[PDB]
Amino acid sequence: QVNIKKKEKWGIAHIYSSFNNTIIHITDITGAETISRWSGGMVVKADRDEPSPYAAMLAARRAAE
RNA sequence: GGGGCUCGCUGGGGAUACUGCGGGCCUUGGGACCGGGAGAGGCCGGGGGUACCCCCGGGGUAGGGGUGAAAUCCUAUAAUCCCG
Repeated sequence: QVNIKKKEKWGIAHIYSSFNNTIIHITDITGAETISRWSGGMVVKADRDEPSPYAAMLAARRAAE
């Protein structure tokens, strides 16, 4: 780590929004580094719940840690 | 005895509105010109950006695709995704 002056980091979060699935994907402000990728069909077992809001909160909570 | 008759013909005289023809004359129609003017009219040359796809490098893992459910099919020499 080369000295940080601000002591705050920022991560732009791309949100790709389908009626077949939801994808949440937060990267660094450049976009050149992928911390974490989590979708709505690892959370669940079935295709119907692949989208919805409830996958699209839980997917966006695992990343967030 | 009187009339009409397909009734498609002819000769002579007469009228001159209309029509024909001939001549003359005029701008209401038409055409024509000049100047201002809008438009996804046509053609030609020039040039920019969107998004989709594709290909290459990096980053990043367990999926994705698809449906009412599914399967065939995409992806593990790495897909989707994100960055260049």
